[PDB]
Amino acid sequence: KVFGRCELAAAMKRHGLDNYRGYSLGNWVCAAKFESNFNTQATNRNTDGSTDYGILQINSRWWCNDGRTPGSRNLCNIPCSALLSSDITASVNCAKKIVSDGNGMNAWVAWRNRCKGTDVQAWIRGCRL
Repeated sequence: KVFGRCELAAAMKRHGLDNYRGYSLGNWVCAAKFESNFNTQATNRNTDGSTDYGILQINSRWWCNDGRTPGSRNLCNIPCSALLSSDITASVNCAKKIVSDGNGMNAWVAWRNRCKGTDVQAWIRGCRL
């Protein structure tokens, strides 16, 4: 799914990420754009041997089973391609879980240093929710 500005976040709010663990929805609409720039299918090789899957670029290294990974943990107990599905609840529902181990949103590199330190509201301005 080619996700537009308006389209991704209207769902991330109906995906139950709005102010989840306090992180405002704009963190979710920015980090989605810096990990995958709203691409639901983009999957990238990690150098250590795992792969990044899902529009939230969720790393198969321990989160999911992609079947090409010795030393993978699947805490999210889903096959890695689910994260690729046109439905955001595949990605968003283990996104909560990643924040659900209490290590913040510092899990992601793109929010980590490219999405922090900014106006949060600026992704969600002029789009109705």
